[PDB]
Amino acid sequence: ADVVTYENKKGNVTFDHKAHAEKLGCDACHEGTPAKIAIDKKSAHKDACKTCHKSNNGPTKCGGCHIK
Ligand code: HEC
Ligand code: HEC
Ligand code: HEC
Repeated sequence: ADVVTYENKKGNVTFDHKAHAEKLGCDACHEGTPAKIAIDKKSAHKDACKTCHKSNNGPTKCGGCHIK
């Protein structure tokens, strides 16, 4: 999908898949044929999400991802 929401206790995270793709291109996150990427607390706080944000305006602070 173009937008993915990860409902959770700390506050729902909205992942705008389309927006990220437009700015980075598919191979920024997908190796080979684009397929689903398992997202959980551990991956999100590391290489699947947070790590890349450390180089841009991307959110690294808790509230930048977790809203309410
Ligand atoms: C990192 C910021 C990404 C970029 C850039 C693109 N994709 Fe992605 N994609 C990413 C994640 C974290 C996930 C999992 C989302 C979830 O369901 O939790 C995905 C998933 C896909 C899928 C899987 C099938 C589906 O149900 O959508 C496809 C087919 C996919 N991504 C395609 C794709 C293409 C072609 C991209 C360039 C336009 C692209 N992605 C960029 C993360 C990232
Ligand atoms: C680089 C390879 C990235 C990965 C992996 C993820 N994100 Fe990202 N994110 C990236 C950029 C370049 C930006 C900055 C946008 C800009 O133009 O300044 C962002 C931004 C976000 C945001 C902030 C609000 C928004 O503009 O959408 C959120 C909430 C966000 N990213 C979430 C997010 C999640 C949950 C990811 C893993 C599924 C993820 N990002 C990966 C670059 C990269
Ligand atoms: C965006 C790059 C994030 C930042 C920065 C932080 N978190 Fe996060 N967190 C993010 C996602 C996409 C997820 C996965 C949700 C899922 O579907 O499983 C999480 C999850 C958590 C959780 C677990 C919530 C639960 O109900 O189990 C916690 C407790 C959590 N995150 C805490 C947290 C804190 C305090 C942060 C600052 C250090 C933080 N997160 C940043 C994405 C992102």
